[PDB]
Amino acid sequence: SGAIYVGNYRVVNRHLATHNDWANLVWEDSSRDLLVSSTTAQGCDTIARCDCQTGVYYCSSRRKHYPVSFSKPSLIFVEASEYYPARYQSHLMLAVGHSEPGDCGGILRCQHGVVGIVSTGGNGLVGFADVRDLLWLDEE
Ligand SMILES: COc1ccc(C(F)(F)F)cc1CC(=O)N1CCS[C@@H](C(N)=O)C1
Ligand SMILES: [Zn+2]
Repeated sequence: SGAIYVGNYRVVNRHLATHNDWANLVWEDSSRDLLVSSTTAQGCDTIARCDCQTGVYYCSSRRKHYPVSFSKPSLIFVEASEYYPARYQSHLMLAVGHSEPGDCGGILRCQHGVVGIVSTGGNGLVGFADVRDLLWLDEE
């Protein structure tokens, strides 16, 4: 689990969105595994606006933050899970790192701010849904 809290937005994995998220929906995209809902309180996260390929992510199944090198956002074939059939996921970045299904939502960050959230995994790989192209997260 986990979310990004920027401005009056909450960014979560679409497959983990709650009823309150769907009832206060701003934007969702199943091909990216992302959903954004509106919040009453202002958040403290800032979004990175860069081309970094190195950063750090939070892994809840280890209680640890790990430094990683990650690929540029791309269209990647992801195997079937409990939440999606095997399909192509867009704007996904891959790295070598530990992940388990409940690690989705952990933040990936670089020197400029939040880059994305854990969305996929398996066999020593972790995939992150990028948010750096969503420029509207920075404005009301
Ligand atoms: C954090 O992800 C995992 C991590 C490890 C493994 C394992 F291979 F060990 F079974 C499997 C996963 C699950 C997975 O890839 N999912 C979770 C459901 S939503 C799906 C997607 N965004 O298409 C991504
Ligand atoms: Zn950066």
